[PDB]
This record gives sequence, structure tokens and C-alpha cells, in this order.
Amino acid sequence: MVILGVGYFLLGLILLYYGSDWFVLGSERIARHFNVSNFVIGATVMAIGTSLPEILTSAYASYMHAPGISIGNAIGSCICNIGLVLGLSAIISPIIVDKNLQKNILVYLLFVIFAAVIGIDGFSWIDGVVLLILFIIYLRWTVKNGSAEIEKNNPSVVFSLVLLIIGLIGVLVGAELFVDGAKKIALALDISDKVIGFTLVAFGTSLPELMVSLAAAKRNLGGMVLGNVIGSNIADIGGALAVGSLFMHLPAENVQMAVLVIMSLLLYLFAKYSKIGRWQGILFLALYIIAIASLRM
Ligand SMILES: CCCCCCCC/C=C\CCCCCCCC(=O)OC[C@H](O)CO
Ligand SMILES: CCCCCCCCCCCCCCC
Ligand code: NA
Ligand SMILES: [Sr+2]
Ligand SMILES: [Sr+2]
Repeated sequence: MVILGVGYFLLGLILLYYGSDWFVLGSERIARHFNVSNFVIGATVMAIGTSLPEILTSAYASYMHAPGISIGNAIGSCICNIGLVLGLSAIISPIIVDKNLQKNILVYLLFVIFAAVIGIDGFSWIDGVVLLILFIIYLRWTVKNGSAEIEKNNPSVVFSLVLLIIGLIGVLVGAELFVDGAKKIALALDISDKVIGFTLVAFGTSLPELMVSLAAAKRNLGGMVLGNVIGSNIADIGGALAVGSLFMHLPAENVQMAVLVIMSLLLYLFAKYSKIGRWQGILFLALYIIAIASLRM
């Protein structure tokens, strides 16, 4: 049957749509509770939660002797977060970046370049261990700098945590349904293609970031969007790629890493010397479009 594919697909969108808004709302509240910025909650809790698909996908693929899918998924997500996710969000809600957030973005940049350089001959399991350690350090460093918490069964907090978790479950399940529904529609229309079907789940892992960021964008939560983008990329590299490399050596993806380094560099330069708004967003989307037009499938 195919309506099951249609049912799923539509339901996936509904869970994604409402799930994303609840995730954003709950995350914004949690940040106020812990006295940290929206960037910080976006870069830690939101980034890790929405990167769970990438982490499972890369670990699974490398385990199943498909390390090309594992690194392809990780870095492709990174390119998607800056090009598509941040591109759309910048246009919706232009961001002027604070001096301290610029420091966080510069560190992100350094991290990406380091990853690109040690991955020129691919990524070994020791490359993995190192990247994962830097990931852990980035998280502690980010929270520390974004913290002002100097000081308990509060209904405000509990309600905040419930919005967040149910929202997350909503976007993660919604995303799966979207992919699963699309897969079944494709199969019973007999238009299924593996080469393209890998980019259905590849894009699939990026749907949480997309919807969550757009939801944050609609509520002018610019720092949260930026936090979620920066953190998700780091989680995709220090987490998804890294764990992949633990099961098997990952072949180099130098062209894609170069594209990521160029987009990351652009993202930093705009954050430091300008803004992340309309035309910066238009630039990110144009670059993203060119990438999905010309990069190897
Ligand atoms: C502020 C500067 C930040 C850093 C800018 C990049 C600096 C390091 C470049 C190359 C060596 C890295 C050595 C340590 C990490 C790799 C350990 C390793 O196993 O290296 C072999 C390599 O992966 C091949 O197989
Ligand atoms: C001579 C090197 C052989 C390496 C064989 C594979 C080792 C994989 C280790 C994977 C797990 C690393 C976990 C860190 C928490
Ligand atoms: Na993420
Ligand atoms: Sr993701
Ligand atoms: Sr290497």
C-alpha cells in the first residue's frame, strides 16, 4: 500500500512543524532558567539533540562497512546547516553577532580547519578520538563562557523540560516518518533509486535543524539559530564523523571539506566584520545550490 507512505509523510511534517516550535520554546525557557544565552542552549542541548540522527547514521554505516556514507552524511550535514539552514534563517531574521559569540565562531572555524587538515588522507580512529575530545572541550568552554548562574520543584522548569523533550521527540520522530513515508511512496511507485535514496536520508538527518532553526528564526531567536548551526556542525564532526572513524577508516572527502572550510570562513568573516542578514543569507543559499548542483552524488 502507498497511503501509508502518504500518511506517514504528512504526519511527519505535522510532528516536525509543531515539534520544532515546542523544542524552541522549551529551549528558550531552559536557557532563562540556567541563566545562559540562547546561543549556548542552541550550541549544546539543541545541537546535540538534532544531531542524534547523524551520529546513529554514521556509526551504523561505518559498522556496516560503508564508511563513505558515514563521512558523506557528516560533512554533507555541515554544508547543509550553513548553506540551507543558516541561509534561510538569516533572511528571515538577520543577526548581528556579539563580540563574545564571534570568539565562539572563530573557535568553530579553527576546529573545522584542523579536521580538514588531519582528514586529507582520511580519518582514522585516532583522528576520531581527538575530534571527540575537542568536541567535549568545545561544549565545556561554550557553557562556561555563556554562564552567569550563581544560584526546587518549580512548575515553570518542569513545564520547560517537558516542552523541550516532547518537542525533540516530535522533530526526531517526525523526521523519521518523513523519510520512511517518502521511502514507501517511492517504493510502491517503483521510482526507488539507491544513489538518490541515500540523499533522502542524508537530507533526512538535517530536517530537525532545518525546522528547529526556522522556528527559532520566526521568533527572532537569532543567537539560538546561530548556536544550533555552529554546535550541530561540531557535533557532526566531533561526534558523528568521529564515531564513524572508530569502526573503520573514513576515506578523505577533500572537496567537501574545502567547501565547508570556505563556508565556515565566510560565516566567521560576516559575523566579525558585518552581519548575518539578507544578502549574507542569499549568498549562503546560492553556494548551497551550486554545491548540490555540482558535488558528487
Ligand atoms: C591553532 C592551530 C590549530 C591546529 C591547526 C592544524 C594543526 C595540525 C596539523 C597537522 C597535524 C595534527 C597532529 C595531531 C592531530 C592528528 C593526530 C594524528 O593521528 O595525525 C595523523 C593524521 O591524522 C594523518 O593520518
Ligand atoms: C593498531 C590499531 C588497531 C585499531 C583497531 C580498531 C580500534 C577501534 C577503537 C574504537 C573505540 C575507541 C573508543 C574511544 C572511547
Ligand atoms: Na544538530
Ligand atoms: Sr541533524
Ligand atoms: Sr588522517
